[PDB]
Amino acid sequence: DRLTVVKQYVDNVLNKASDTYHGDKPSPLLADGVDPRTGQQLEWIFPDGRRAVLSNFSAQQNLMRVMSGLSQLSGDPRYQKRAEDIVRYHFQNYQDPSGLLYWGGHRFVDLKTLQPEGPSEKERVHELKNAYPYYDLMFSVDSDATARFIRGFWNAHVYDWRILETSKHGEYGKPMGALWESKFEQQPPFFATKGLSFLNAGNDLIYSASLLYQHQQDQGALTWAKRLADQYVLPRDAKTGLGVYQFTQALKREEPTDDADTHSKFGDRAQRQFGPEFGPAALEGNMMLKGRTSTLYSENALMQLQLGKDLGPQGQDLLKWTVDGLKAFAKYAYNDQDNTFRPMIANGQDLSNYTLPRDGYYGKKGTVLKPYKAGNEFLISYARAYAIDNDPLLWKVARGIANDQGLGDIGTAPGKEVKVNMDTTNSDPYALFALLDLYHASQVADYRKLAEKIGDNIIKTRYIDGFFMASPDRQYADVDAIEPYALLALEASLRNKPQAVAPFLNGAGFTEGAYRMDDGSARVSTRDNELFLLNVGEKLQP
Ligand SMILES: O=C(O)[C@H]1O[C@H](O[C@@H]2[C@H](O)[C@@H](O)[C@@H](O[C@@H]3[C@H](O)[C@@H](O)[C@@H](O[C@@H]4[C@H](O)[C@@H](O)[C@@H](O[C@@H]5[C@H](O)[C@@H](O)[C@H](O)O[C@@H]5C(=O)O)O[C@@H]4C(=O)O)O[C@@H]3C(=O)O)O[C@@H]2C(=O)O)[C@H](O)[C@@H](O)[C@H]1O
Repeated sequence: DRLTVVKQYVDNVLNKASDTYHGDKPSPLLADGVDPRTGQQLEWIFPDGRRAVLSNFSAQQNLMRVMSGLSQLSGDPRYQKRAEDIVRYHFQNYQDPSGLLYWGGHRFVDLKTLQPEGPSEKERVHELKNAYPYYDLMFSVDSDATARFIRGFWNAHVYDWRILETSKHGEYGKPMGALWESKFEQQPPFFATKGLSFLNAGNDLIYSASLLYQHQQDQGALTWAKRLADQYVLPRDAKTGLGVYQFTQALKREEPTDDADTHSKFGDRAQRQFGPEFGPAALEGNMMLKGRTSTLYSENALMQLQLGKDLGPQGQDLLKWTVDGLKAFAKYAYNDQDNTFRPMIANGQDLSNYTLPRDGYYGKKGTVLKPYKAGNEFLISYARAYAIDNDPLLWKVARGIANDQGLGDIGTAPGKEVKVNMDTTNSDPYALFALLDLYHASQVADYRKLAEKIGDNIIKTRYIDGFFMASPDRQYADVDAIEPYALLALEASLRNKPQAVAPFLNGAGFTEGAYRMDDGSARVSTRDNELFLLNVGEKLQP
């Protein structure tokens, strides 16, 4: 029984991931990772060998949504209460005077000492990339502290409000500037700036300001949310409609001397590595490569489709921008013969099977850029876009992904010649989410019946030792796993209470810094993502 499984799972998290380091006076905070076999919590190793237990609240915002949803569907308020208590504790102890939290890519809390940590000593800064925190919960606990965070986030990460120069990181302890009252002057596409306007952090700026508007009716927040979203639309290629991952280019401060030194101070990294053969259109924002296209055509799309709907009449432009881009990506990059996307430049250039002729930001010389399989995160974004605009081009991508993923044939159109694979072994929570989206818009029973099968596969093959794991051999389970989130969304659908579970935007957290190896050496740019990929007996490789 799915709801019973999720309740048992969250009970297990609150037992095994809890603060066991302060006797009978524990904090409410949780460890990000737990070995489900032993209960060992995942640790970060600092240069002197001190071990901290990783508690990064930005990497727990799927769990927070799971706990809220579990309380809604079960009627047991203890999970909502604990999620609220964790939020309250972070505002009480881990929010600096500027409003920023000790979370994100380069800050976390040590569950043993309850001190904020900074694992990247050259980077003791605030960083959110495709995080999408559960601000709805935070506002219900403390609306002023949540608003202070969102304003402080923009205050630290907007380097120049006149031109909307943004940055993926921000400093703590900054005084508040003019914020939404700042004067703005729109600049031409790909103006040169120091700050890096990557859309993974831009996603979090747009989303947070939109939630501040939703909760506090802050019209300045909404104006700048829409303006920042527009910054990623204005530079899109005039002919293809593709792009963009960023809307500025790196300000060239020094002449480069080595291809393999990719510091942004030497200028746009794509223009260095691709400029000689491809010309001026080779800019970082225009590189439609694996990963970048997930941030653009999945994470940004999920958030903007939901925001566009929420805004009603004044969200129509946002919906058009978002769907137009997904159409362009399908038209140029999708290969329906083998369910791949072509690596591309946004001017329409195909980079399939291109061999890199020099070292650079996008790979060593000799690297071959290959078409890459379209994963289930794109099944979600194409399903949701089709619900808004019933375009057969969008359906073709959804149908190709589902077929490639072993789900069968979702039909030539919703409900037309459906032949789904009810014996599928697929256990991907992303596929479950996408099938619920196809079902919600079409009301075709077979899509939810297939979603039930995926849910049963998730329980059968990923519910292991009381936790959810991507493989039975993984060393650590992630308490932010989205398997239980998909299961709750399925239960909410079956119970005719879809609003019981927060909309899935595919956010996640990460932690990055130097990590100490057993020989005492420093492994720079280590990520907790890497720790969660280890199997039993495996260690991080240099
Ligand atoms: O595998 C993937 O594709 C990867 O894609 C995303 O991540 C990419 C990239 O892979 C990440 O490494 C990261 O890169 C950022 C910059 O592009 C990179 O050059 C590096 O930048 C550092 C500093 O972070 C940056 O602030 C600049 O710093 C200046 C100076 O060098 C520094 O010493 C000084 O203190 O501050 C200066 C300044 O403020 O300008 O430039 C530095 C440099 O070396 O150039 O690191 C950046 C970073 O950590 O954000 O993010 C990329 C991204 O697209 O976000 C994806 O997020 C990954 O998950 C993965 O998929």
